[PDB]
Parts: sequence; structure tokens; C-alpha cells
Amino acid sequence: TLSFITRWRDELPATYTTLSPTPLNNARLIWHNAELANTLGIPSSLFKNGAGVWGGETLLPGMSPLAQVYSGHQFGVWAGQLGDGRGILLGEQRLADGTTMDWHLKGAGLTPYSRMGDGRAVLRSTIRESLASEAMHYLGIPTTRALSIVTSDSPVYRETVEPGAMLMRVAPSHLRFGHFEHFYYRREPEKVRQLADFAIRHYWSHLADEDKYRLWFTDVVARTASLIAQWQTVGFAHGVMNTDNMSLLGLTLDYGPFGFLDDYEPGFISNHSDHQGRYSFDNQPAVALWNLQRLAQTLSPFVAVDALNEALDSYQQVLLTHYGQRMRQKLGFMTEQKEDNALLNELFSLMARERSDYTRTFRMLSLTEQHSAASPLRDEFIDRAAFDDWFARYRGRLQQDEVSDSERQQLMQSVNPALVLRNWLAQRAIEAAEKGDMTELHRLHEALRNPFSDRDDDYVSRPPD
Ligand SMILES: [Mg+2]
Repeated sequence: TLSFITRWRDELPATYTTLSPTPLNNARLIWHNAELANTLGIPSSLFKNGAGVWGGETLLPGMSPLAQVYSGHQFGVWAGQLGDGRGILLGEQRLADGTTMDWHLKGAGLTPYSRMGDGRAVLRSTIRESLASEAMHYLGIPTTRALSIVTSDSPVYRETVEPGAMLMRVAPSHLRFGHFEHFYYRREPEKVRQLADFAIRHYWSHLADEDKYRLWFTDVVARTASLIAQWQTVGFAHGVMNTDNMSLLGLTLDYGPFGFLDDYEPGFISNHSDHQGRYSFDNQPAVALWNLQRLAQTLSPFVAVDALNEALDSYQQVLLTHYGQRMRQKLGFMTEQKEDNALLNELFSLMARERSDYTRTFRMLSLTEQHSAASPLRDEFIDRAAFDDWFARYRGRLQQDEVSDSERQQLMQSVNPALVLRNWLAQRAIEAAEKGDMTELHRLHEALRNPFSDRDDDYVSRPPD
């Protein structure tokens, strides 16, 4: 029932190494994405009889596993050759609708690109990635998806000793900006052009059959700008916005030291190793443009310097358009005024002063009735005078929309999540998981499928501090 093709292997030779996964000791499934497997046509047969393909212990017919090579700038510095060091592309699944999905197995063992590591993933990494990628998907933000998590008795040495794990990642492509950078700086511009032709052929098929490259790169800019805009509106900090972590398709790619904002803190740094705050939450719009600028440099051998700078200059416009329009929904501004950003900056500066909870503030603000000063937010601000002064002037704008309380409260409640993957919720699932209890991991996953539905439990509370 499952059909795999070898498109990367046969159409981009010398961009990978063929190899097989190396299993772990007594690997067992601890979670799988039943909804996603149904989307992909995977029989529940495959999730029973042992770890199977999800443990790197079997290959399905058509799979030809390989580890891709790439490079990239890490923290603004050319890090040289990187590549698939902790994962293996098992193959590319062809779906009945004609589309293709990568099956990338994190922690499948050593590769030529494993660098100083061991090629292994640990249980906490796999669970945090599965929780965050799924949370992002149900928030509507493009992302890789998690299909399965396998744990084992193989110990891996990091800060502690951790159980080796493996996660099956699904995405339409794992093309990164660093794929292009890798062959540019090796002075192989024809392999840069082959990557572009490959990417347009299979993922921008409507173009490329006369200015195909300008149109394509312009859309890559738009899709990255649109992605960063969505990160900002929900309060997601990636943590490692290196050029090898930037998806060419515009997906949230690689989940490591990420963090959804608990306290509103514009300069929040989620990566403990990000000493200079390069990937701080407020720096993400600027860092993405810099990453797009690295990518355009690799395309210069075959796309005019004129068109590249034009597509690069559209980044600010596409970002602010997407950001402004979504922030307007989060604020309930059913119409548009030149004004609306000043109210938002007011609210943002008060929140940063009080360290208010980002998600809860916007969720409570969605209970707003334009003609009443009453609000559950009055108890959440120490400076109640400041909030009351912002609220009636803010409600002053709402009354200019000429729209029902019922109509505005419905729109806001469909864009302001009641629920985000907070760090402590993941840690609680992790701790239970490490002791053999997966009921918390399954429960949190279930909640993150309905993030716009209000709850009575601690999944919507502020962290315990
Ligand atoms: Mg990475």
C-alpha cells in the first residue's frame, strides 16, 4: 500500500551518502501520530510487531536511505560542511494525490556527516520536537510533522546519560538554504543551479517551463517572511536560526532550543548557548532577511543582481503585511486604520513592563465587550490604572468597526490560542515518559490538537515559577 520513490537519490547525485540506519537496543514505539498516518495512508499494521521502520530496524520496499550533505553559517560564521549528522532520509513517499513526503529518521545512527557527535538522538529531544511541530501545525503555521517516537535501552552521553531515541519526521522537502551555500562556496555553481531546478521542478511546478528563477526566489522570500510573521504573532522563539535550519519551502525546521513565550519578553533568548542574543525573539525578523541574503548570494551566477535585490527588498513589505493582518485579528480590529500599531505597542510595552503572560493576555482579551470596562484582565495587571486607560481607548477603536460583540469574539477566539506548548508542559511529559508513563505525553498531544478551545485544567495556566 506504501509506495516510495528515489527522486533525491537519482536526480541529485553527489549530494548525499548512501547508508543504512543502525538500530538501538530493544527499541519500542511509545507514540505515533494516528491522524498523520491516516493522512499518509499508513496501515496500523506498521505500528505493531515491534519498532519496525520507526526504529530503523526495517526498510519498506522502495526506500533507499541516504544522508544529505550541506553547509551553512552558524551564528553568522561560516561553519563549513555540516549535513545530515543525526538523521537519515529513508526515502520519499509518493501519495495517491501525486505529492511527495520525505521520511527523515532522526537518530538513525552514524553518518559520514555526524561530526563530533554519535549520530544519536535522545528521548527529551524527540518528545519536544514532536510536541512543538504538532503544536505549530494546529496553530496553522507551516512545519515539519512528527510521525513516531521510539525509545530504547541504548544509553547516550550528553550532559547526563539519556535513553537513545528516534523520531520519524515528515516534510514535503528537507531543502535548506545551506544546501545551496554548500555548493556555492565550493565553486560548483552548476550544482547550485541543479538544486534550484530540482526545487522548482518538484515544489514550484507551476513555474519553470522565462524569469522562472526571479519568480521562484521571490516566493521563497515571501514564504520565509510569512513564516517569521507567524512566529512573532504566536510568540515562538526558534533559537537556532542558522542558514542550515532555514527551510527553502518555508517550513518551521529543526526544533531544538525553541520556546513559546510564557512571560512577554521581547528580547527573550531561548538558546542557552546564544550568548550574544543573536536569535532573540525580536531579532528573528532581521535574522531571516540576513539568511535570505546569504541564499541570494549563491543564486547570483544565474539570476540577475537586479532581480535578487528586488526580491530581497520585498521582504519587509511581505512581513509587515502578514504581521499586521494577523495582529489585527488577534486584536479584533475588523477594519484597518493607520492607527492600529500604536495601540498594539502600548499594550506590548505594558505587558513587557509587567511580564504578563503572552497567550493568556490575548486569550482573555478575546472575551472583550466593546461597551463594558469589565474584563478578566483587570486582575492580571499590577498597574490596573494603566490597563484601564489602555482598555477604554482600545475599546474606543473597537466601537469604530461597527461590528457585534458576538462577531468579534468569535474571530479572536479562533486566532488567539487558549493553549501553547509551554516549556514546563513538555518537561512534565518528558519526566513521565522517562519513567515508562506515556499518558501525559499522549494527553498533552491531544490538547495541542485543539489549541483554540478553552480548558479548565493547568494546560492553560502560567508556569509554576
Ligand atoms: Mg539542524
